[PDB]
Amino acid sequence: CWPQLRLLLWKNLTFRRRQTCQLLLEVAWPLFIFLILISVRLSYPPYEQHECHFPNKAMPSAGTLPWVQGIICNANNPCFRYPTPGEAPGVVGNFNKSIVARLFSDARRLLLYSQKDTSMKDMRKVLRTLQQIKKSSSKSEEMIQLGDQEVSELCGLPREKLAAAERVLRSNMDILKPILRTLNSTSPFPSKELAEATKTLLHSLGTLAQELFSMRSWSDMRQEVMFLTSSTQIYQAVSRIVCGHTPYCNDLMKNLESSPLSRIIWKALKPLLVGKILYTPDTPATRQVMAEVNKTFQELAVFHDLEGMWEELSPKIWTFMENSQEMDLVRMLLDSRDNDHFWEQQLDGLDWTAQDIVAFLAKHPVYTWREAFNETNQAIRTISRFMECVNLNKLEPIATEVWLINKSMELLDERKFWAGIVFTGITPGSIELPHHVKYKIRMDIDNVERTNKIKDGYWDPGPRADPFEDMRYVWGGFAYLQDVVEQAIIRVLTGTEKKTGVYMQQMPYPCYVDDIFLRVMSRSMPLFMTLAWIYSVAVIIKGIVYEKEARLKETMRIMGLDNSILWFSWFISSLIPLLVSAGLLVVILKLGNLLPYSDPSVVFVFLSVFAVVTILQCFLISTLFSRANLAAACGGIIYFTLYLPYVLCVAWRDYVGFTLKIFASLLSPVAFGFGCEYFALFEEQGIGVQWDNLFESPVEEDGFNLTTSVSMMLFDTFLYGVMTWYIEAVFPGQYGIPRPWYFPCEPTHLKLGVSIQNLVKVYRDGMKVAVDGLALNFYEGQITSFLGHNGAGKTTTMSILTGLFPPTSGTAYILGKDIRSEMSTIRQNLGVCPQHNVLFDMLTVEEHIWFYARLKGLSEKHVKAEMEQMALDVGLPSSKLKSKTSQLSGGMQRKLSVALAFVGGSKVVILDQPTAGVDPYSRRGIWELLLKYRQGRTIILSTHHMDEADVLGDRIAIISHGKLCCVGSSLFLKNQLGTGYYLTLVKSAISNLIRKHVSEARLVEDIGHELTYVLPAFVELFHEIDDRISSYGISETTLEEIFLKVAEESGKGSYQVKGWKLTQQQFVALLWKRLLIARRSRKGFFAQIVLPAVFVCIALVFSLIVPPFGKYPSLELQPWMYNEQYTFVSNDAPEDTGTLELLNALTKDPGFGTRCMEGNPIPDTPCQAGEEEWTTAPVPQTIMDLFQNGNWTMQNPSPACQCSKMLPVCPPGAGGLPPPQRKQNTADILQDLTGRNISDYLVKTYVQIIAKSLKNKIWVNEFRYGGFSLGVSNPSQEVNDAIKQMKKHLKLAKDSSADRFLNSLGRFMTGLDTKNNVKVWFNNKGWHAISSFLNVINNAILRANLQKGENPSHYGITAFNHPLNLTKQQLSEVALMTTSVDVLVSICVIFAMSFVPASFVVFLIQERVSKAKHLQFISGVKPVIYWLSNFVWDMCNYVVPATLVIIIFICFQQKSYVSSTNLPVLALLLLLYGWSITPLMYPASFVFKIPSTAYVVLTSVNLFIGINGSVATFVLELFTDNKLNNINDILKSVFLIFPHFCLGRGLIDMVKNQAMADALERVSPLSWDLVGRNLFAMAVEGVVFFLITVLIQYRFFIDEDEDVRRERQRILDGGGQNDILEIKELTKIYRRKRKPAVDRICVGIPPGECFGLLGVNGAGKSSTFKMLTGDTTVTRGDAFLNKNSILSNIHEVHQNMGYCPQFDAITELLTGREHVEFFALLRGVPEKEVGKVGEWAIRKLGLVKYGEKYAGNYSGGNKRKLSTAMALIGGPPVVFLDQPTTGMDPKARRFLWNCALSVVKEGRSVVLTSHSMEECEALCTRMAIMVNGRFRCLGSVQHLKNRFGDGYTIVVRIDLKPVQDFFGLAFPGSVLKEKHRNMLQYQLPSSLSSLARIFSILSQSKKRLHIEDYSVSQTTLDQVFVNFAKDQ
Ligand SMILES: Nc1ncnc2c1ncn2[C@@H]1O[C@H](COP(=O)(O)OP(=O)(O)OP(=O)(O)O)[C@@H](O)[C@H]1O
Ligand SMILES: Nc1ncnc2c1ncn2[C@@H]1O[C@H](COP(=O)(O)OP(=O)(O)OP(=O)(O)O)[C@@H](O)[C@H]1O
Ligand SMILES: *[C@@H]1O[C@H](CO)[C@@H](O[C@@H]2O[C@H](CO)[C@@H](O)[C@H](O)[C@H]2NC(C)=O)[C@H](O)[C@H]1NC(C)=O
Ligand SMILES: *[C@@H]1O[C@H](CO)[C@@H](O)[C@H](O)[C@H]1NC(C)=O
Ligand SMILES: *[C@@H]1O[C@H](CO)[C@@H](O)[C@H](O)[C@H]1NC(C)=O
Ligand SMILES: [Mg+2]
Ligand SMILES: [Mg+2]
Repeated sequence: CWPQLRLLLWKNLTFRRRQTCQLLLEVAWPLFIFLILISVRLSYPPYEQHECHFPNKAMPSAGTLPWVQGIICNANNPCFRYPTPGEAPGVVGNFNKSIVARLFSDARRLLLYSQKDTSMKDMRKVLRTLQQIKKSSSKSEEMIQLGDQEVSELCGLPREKLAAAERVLRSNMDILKPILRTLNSTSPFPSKELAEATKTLLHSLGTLAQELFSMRSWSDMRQEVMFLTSSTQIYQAVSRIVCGHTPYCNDLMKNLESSPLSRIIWKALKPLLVGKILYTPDTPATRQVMAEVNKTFQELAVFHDLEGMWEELSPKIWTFMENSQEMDLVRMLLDSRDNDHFWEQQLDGLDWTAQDIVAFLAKHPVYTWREAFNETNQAIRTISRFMECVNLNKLEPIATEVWLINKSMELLDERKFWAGIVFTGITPGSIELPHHVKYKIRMDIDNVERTNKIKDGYWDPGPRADPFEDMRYVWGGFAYLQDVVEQAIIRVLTGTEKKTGVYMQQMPYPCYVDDIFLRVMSRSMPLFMTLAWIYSVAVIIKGIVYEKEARLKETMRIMGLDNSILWFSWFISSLIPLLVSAGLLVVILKLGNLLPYSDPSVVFVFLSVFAVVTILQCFLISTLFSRANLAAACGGIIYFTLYLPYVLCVAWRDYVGFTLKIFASLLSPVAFGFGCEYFALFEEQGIGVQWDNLFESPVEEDGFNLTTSVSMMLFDTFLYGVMTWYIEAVFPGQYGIPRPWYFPCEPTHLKLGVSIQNLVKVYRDGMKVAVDGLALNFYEGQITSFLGHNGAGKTTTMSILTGLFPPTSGTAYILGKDIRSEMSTIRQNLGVCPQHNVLFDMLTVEEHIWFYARLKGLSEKHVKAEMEQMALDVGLPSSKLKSKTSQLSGGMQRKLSVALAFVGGSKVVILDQPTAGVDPYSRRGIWELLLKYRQGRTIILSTHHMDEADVLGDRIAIISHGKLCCVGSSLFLKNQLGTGYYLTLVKSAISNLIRKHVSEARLVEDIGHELTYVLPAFVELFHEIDDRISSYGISETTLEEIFLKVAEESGKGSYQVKGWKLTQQQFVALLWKRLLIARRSRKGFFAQIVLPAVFVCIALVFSLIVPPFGKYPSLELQPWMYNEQYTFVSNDAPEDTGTLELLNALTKDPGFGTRCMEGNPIPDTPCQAGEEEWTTAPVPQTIMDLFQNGNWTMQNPSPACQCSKMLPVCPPGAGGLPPPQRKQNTADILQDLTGRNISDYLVKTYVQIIAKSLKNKIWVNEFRYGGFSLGVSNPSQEVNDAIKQMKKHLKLAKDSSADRFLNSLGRFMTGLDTKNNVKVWFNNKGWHAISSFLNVINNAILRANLQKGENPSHYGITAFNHPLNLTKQQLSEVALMTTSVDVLVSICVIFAMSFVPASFVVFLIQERVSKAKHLQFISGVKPVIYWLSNFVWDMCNYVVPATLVIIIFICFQQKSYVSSTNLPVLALLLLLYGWSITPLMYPASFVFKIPSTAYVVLTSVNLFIGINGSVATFVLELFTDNKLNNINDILKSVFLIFPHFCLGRGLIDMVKNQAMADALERVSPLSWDLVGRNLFAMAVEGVVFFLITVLIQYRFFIDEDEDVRRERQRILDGGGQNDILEIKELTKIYRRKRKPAVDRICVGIPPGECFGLLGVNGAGKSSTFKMLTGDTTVTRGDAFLNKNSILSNIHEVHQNMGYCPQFDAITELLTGREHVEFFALLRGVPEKEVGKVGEWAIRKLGLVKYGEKYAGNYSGGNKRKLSTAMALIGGPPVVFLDQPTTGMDPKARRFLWNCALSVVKEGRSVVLTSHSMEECEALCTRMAIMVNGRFRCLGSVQHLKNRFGDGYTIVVRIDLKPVQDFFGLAFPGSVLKEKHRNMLQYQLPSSLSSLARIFSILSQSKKRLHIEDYSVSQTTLDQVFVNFAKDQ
């Protein structure tokens, strides 16, 4: 078995060497997409994210002001890269740098000061004592005005001096009176107690001013609000303000919608000041809880009653600063001689001295108290208008739960609906509480995290720090409302007024690396791993079906090879390139940074196993079809439909078990997908497969792993091989036996080689009754001439004898072995040579013979000897051995096929038409070869040459219609049947003269100057014929007339339409032909048109079984959902103030939460009972590096580790100290973190635990989820007393403007300080961990707040998370899922609509390889009209499946495509895509010669380009934040050159528009930027491609013999004025040959003769015919046909030309009559006379029974009959017949001679080429023999027989030597030529005249010798042609 396998491998290697481009493309098909992937990966390296921490969010329980500050500041998770002080155990504030907190603290300080202030009383008593003791303290005009203007402290004396300078001293003495007062300067010096009173008042004023000027907050606030009121500086301004480093409010909300800030801030503030909450029936307990919640909310309502305060106290404070005597005396005390010194001493040298005070406070009419008052009034007005339409009344009582859902819907329709608290009360009664409050928080899913899943599925690095996607618990209002409700329940159950502060700190992440490309790989690996192998399966299936369809596989199996060796050879020849491609792919994945963590060896092994699976699936699929055109369309489609179950199981991901996964992967496109998924999951986790991750790949599952997938692929390969063998044995197709279903469950002295018994064959077309009964017996040492007419059952019988066609009845024993059972044993010793040349194209002749000789077991030297022997006996000139067989002619191919049937040891030879198109010269060599191998090879001759069958055939057999007619030797059928003397002489009176010399004379046939007479006396008759055209020859009942007698016993219109009428006629004829072709071919139509629609339907079905939505179960907010977790507790500042009690109540009998407390009110979670011990974990020998390196300060308490994998790696000791762990009876162990740095310890322990659990390959899950840190803050009664004293004083009242405002301010001030607080450290990886740990810490607070209870066990609160099931599922969830499924269905649509158009060229190839398209161009059909008809037909054949896909999309209700605005756009998009892709796939048949190969290539190229461009643009515009996508836009324009890219982009734009519309509900697709540009581009591309293919069809441009020399000179000097065909110096030089096949041909054919072009095989006749018709390009010379040149205008030459090519060019799906009618419609025959012309052309060449049968099922003679009939359509003046008699019975050639004679007599010409010399010697007028492209005779038949011959020729038949002795004795000179073992030939010329004399002497010596038959001819053409061929 090894030699045949190595021979087949050598053949495949030679085939791949001859076509290196195809092999390179097959290897690099995955390389293209993989290089694109690594290139787009190089632009996105793994981002090294630093180890950053997150700020702490403040809860409303810790204060509304810090709550708002935490909402605004850390709304984006800035990741400050360093541990913030909020994470420190001591300080928790982190907001002491903001000016708002400083302003509130200064307001509290001012309130306390006013509580302890007496300055008002001091100034009041000072005013009182000055009024009781002093009782007085409140030239004319020129002096009065001067005194009024100069009324100052010291200006009085200056004014007095200025007055006295111009007046008398009378105003001076009075000046002495005012000098003692000094403007109330020394007035306190007079009294005693008034001095002390003024001193105390001045001290109080100094302290008050010092406080007011050390506030220092309102100054910064004013500066910031004046600087803010554009660029990015406003962000920093508002950050410095709020942090550290009806239609009016609607308009404000609209301005905020423009987001001049972080959008997350607005997203979080939307449910705060717009949303509204609701609760259950009004239970008085629930009523009190809601009232406490309302109080907590209205704590922030200090700005509501602020306007009421500023609308009542503004006049009082305005008059207090304008005309109050107290402020006047303050101003007086502020300015004096020593008061300024006192103020400077009391100010301690601070800023804003007394001058600034008097400039700001004292102003009667640039900055004073007036501008400050206006500014604060404007600020109060702005604050009131901002807090005007805010709904602080968010509390609506509801009577039930269905009404709750209805009101929730109604409020969400108004876009104002916050969370809803649903209690579980049993009775609306005055009971306090059931001690176990179960409450649910129902809100919209857009603001609450999804509850269907509790984890992110597969583990991926990242702290989940997206403030909008995965942080919905902090901006949606869930955690805040949860904390508020918990605090309310705690206050109701206990009654304590103080509230423990609550903070939420997100756990930091240890400098992980985010790689979005890893996610892209995990999402698109099984998708991008499909097309690269779809191309491979298409190529492999196409090649296999083309090998087994062209009878190559069957011929090879007949030659001696079995099936298993061929299957192994195909497997190896498909695996080696696939192995190279897999190795290159592994190298690309390893070097391209795509799979850096996986071992390349494991990837290579996996890819090799997948390639084996792929090859066996290819074998299985190929064994299902028989035609390559159907397989080329079915293979990839089936391979892609079998992959859909993988996508189904991926979309399900639930309720699928191990056995279900096995059954889904039984087809095994799902095993490779699961393997790629596991590889991507291992890569995303930074592990890979280092030959040890096998057998364990569970994300969340039991057993399914990678080794399971490998074993399943092995089992699937075994099953595929078994099924392939079974199907190929049972259903092989049309070339099988086949095997049954229940498996394996008259020479009497010869060997009698082959014997048939009652052979019956029935074809399934019309039951095809052709072979009724055959009892033929073939012997060993005899050549049985299996003769028969066209369709008599010769080829069918010879195929039944082989393994080609199965017999319906009877049997056939070959060498004693049956064919129905022992077929392989017979084929092991069987040689065949069929009627059609079945041979490889890439292999040469010598390689062919070497292969077919080594296939039988001959040695290398023996094979070389056999090659040389065959090359010398067949007649090979030894120059075509190293040339490809595809370049050979018909004769050379036939000789090679005959030679390949005799090589090696084959005792049974079957030759069907061994001489078809072979010259009479090589026929002699074939005869010698058959005679040399006539010992025991059982040669079965089936030819149409009567001479060959009579010479070689020892026992001929003539049949008809399958029934046996006659069997026997030549003597038997010549003596039994009609015998006599047949006289044939070339040419009324002759009949009279032959009837007067002999008694019996009869005329039987007169066709082509033959005039054959039969004569059953003779010497005188021959003398009379001789002495009185010069061609006398008689014979004795040859085989021709015998066959004729056996067979006997068993027109161009009158209209000639032209112009538009002819154009329309040809168009309708082409459309009707295409319709007939599509009607009679339903399997191909279903596989190429309806199969993509079925594929789209199956894809939509698989995408329709997605899991249902709208189901959100109630998820409990408890941490007991993740099995293994690690909690930690931190006790900061243990001073027994408020922390130790909560710490004890947190780890006591009630436990961590409400899990097990007098029962388990949580489903399916039993808690452990007995565990209580504080045991420190065992620390290894690593305490020395920590003790000797002591003095570990709080900053960096453990040796930090660098971050260059995912997480850093460095030796143990990262945490530093193992804390004592203890199980708290809740299935989780807590660790005490007292006095430990929380952030660094947590980071280091996370790192070390991840490293330890990843080193063991355990699929690392989350380690910790939450922890608590209890601390204290660095009062209430004081500020309450301050508020009370402020209300009691200064005109106390009870209005709703001042008293309510003061009470609200006091409530706000007392709600900011916290005695103790708790920081909940939560990891955002858990989707519900923060809320659960909040509930846990609230339960702990409740347990610690109850006083003197019997037991704190039965106390507890539980929270449920039940999202709204109203209308939708989520935003991002659907935005990803629908996006993915739409991308999938768009890829499927691209696949389908790319599989369709590539078939349109297939038929075109079926017209271009053959001369069918050439014959259509010979008629009046122009290329433009033909291309237009093809375009219309393909447009219909494309809109049929387009309509099918549209109907499927309508029925599936895919709102993304068949919506009210996208359905017509989608239809137009599909129409334009087809209109643009059809003329793009049209210019592809001119380069390919195989229809299935071009089909596969075009389909693969289209799908690759389209899908790759679509997915590239998608991943570049969707998941890219860099500006590189901009370049992609330009690339779009470039990619606009591919229509598939335009279709994909249109689909993607429709999907994105629908997604944006749905997000808006949470634009027309005909715009320019949208699909409209794609439509315009498709239209332009269609027009341009149609023009391009039309231009392509127009080639972008629209010493010799005496007679030969005489004719050449006659043509040169003077042109013929009457000859139709005039050829001048015709020359043809093929490429890379340097030897012209035809050169220097100059002939003139008049319109009244018959021209014959004879020549040896390879002379240049077919090339000359192709140059005349226009198939090839003429190099030199010209050819005028009816005064029309070829290069000038070929249309006029074609309009008067009838071409009959050498090879049959007919449609396999059209009948003969339909062919004739079509070719008549093309040539201008009117429809009224089409039927008559068709009937005439049919009846003129027989075909009566075959007139209604398909031409593809015709016989060897019926095809030539149809070709000649089509050539005789239209009645052209010159009919070119190229081998029209090739394999036809004598009746067909007689009919053809009659047709040619009728054509010549009608006034036309016939350029005939044939290989039978009798034909051209009979009917042809002027003949020309060409050799190597040069003529030799160029004359008439009689002139040729006279100048190249003389005398007579004798053909005798018989034991051989006595005949030669007699011929040498009776004749002196007679050359013995063409000596055979059966016949002899002698020549007269060296003898005398009087042929009657030699006839008489041969008659007198016939009885003495053993001569069987004798014949005489007068210089026949056979010997002349043999001599001409032997010359050169
Ligand atoms: N694939 C087919 N489908 C239907 N009928 C067929 C098919 N192949 C052959 N036939 C029929 O079987 C009959 C047997 O014809 P056969 O093959 O003997 O012709 P032939 O002897 O090769 O002709 P020639 O002698 O001119 O070469 C024919 O009449 C033909 O119509
Ligand atoms: N496509 C081709 N490429 C290379 N050489 C070619 C090609 N076609 C024909 N030839 C050359 O032309 C020669 C045959 O010429 P042509 O086709 O005129 O003869 P033919 O009429 O087919 O012979 P026959 O009478 O045996 O059918 C061959 O020797 C071959 O080398
Ligand atoms: C719950 O609190 C809101 C304010 O947060 C209270 O609404 C106040 O009273 C009436 C409406 O009831 C309005 O005129 C006031 O302007 C509201 N604000 C203030 C600051 O008074 C509401 O009354 C409270 N609910 C109950 C039952 O008292
Ligand atoms: C605010 O916190 C800081 C800590 O950064 C502290 O130094 C400062 O004293 C605090 N201010 C107070 C307590 O008023
Ligand atoms: C949502 O769930 C409630 C359960 O009380 C049900 O009454 C309602 O019909 C559901 N909504 C939809 C749209 O099914
Ligand atoms: Mg045949
Ligand atoms: Mg030829």
